[PDB]
Amino acid sequence: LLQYHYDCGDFGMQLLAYPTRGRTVHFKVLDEFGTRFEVANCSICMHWLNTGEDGGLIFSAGYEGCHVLVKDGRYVLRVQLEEMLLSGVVAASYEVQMTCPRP
Amino acid sequence: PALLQYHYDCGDFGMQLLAYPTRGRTVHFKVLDEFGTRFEVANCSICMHWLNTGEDGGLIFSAGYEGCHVLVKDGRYVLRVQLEEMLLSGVVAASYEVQMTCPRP
Ligand SMILES: *[C@@H]1O[C@H](CO)[C@@H](O)[C@H](O)[C@H]1NC(C)=O
Ligand SMILES: *[C@@H]1O[C@H](CO)[C@@H](O)[C@H](O)[C@H]1NC(C)=O
Ligand SMILES: [Zn+2]
Ligand SMILES: [Zn+2]
Ligand SMILES: [Zn+2]
Ligand SMILES: [Zn+2]
Ligand SMILES: [Zn+2]
Ligand SMILES: [Zn+2]
Ligand SMILES: [Zn+2]
Ligand SMILES: [Zn+2]
Ligand SMILES: [Zn+2]
Repeated sequence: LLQYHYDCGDFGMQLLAYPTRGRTVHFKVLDEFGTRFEVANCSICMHWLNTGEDGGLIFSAGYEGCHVLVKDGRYVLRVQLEEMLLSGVVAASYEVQMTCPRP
Repeated sequence: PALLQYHYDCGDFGMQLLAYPTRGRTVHFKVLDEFGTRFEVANCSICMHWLNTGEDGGLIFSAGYEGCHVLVKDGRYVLRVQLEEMLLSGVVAASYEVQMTCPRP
């Protein structure tokens, strides 16, 4: 159902999500112990949430952020997407693993 | 007519971006990341960027060198900023892109 796409850059990674009409998405970052971290506007962790000129939600994460790990020579970040109805119910949950090369 | 006067200064722990809008206009600052995303600037002490209006009409955007949007490129702190010259109604009269590099090349 949910459409999403992520890009690797030089200093960070970007995840674009386009939820169904009249739905919304909740972002949580996952550490290796399953904790879910809410993304906030002003924080030390070098991750952000924004809404584009279209209905899409942009998640930015710097490679040197909090929960970005190095595993087998690649930056890896796990993010959970909560597609949600206007009543507040979770319609679906998606887990995405963002992999990006590194020296 | 896009004649906004602005300049940036490099300091010891951060840099300052000064804009002097004319005719009762104001400026909103947005940081640009490498993916073209725009982050509007609000007071955030943990990200080390602040907004001020001097005793004169100038609008000040301060950014600490170790702030979260700030990158190191060729041994220099680099921040790419969009200036939105705005009327008090909220409309953007003009947009300027400035790349703040410190220390100066
Ligand atoms: C950041 O703040 C803006 C307005 O200041 C708000 O619209 C947005 O939802 C906030 N982002 C969050 C809470 O993740
Ligand atoms: C924002 O931060 C600056 C610098 O610390 C301060 O002068 C100002 O009062 C703060 N609040 C605003 C602009 O609302
Ligand atoms: Zn892409
Ligand atoms: Zn591609
Ligand atoms: Zn939630
Ligand atoms: Zn993070
Ligand atoms: Zn100056
Ligand atoms: Zn000094
Ligand atoms: Zn604005
Ligand atoms: Zn910020
Ligand atoms: Zn704008």
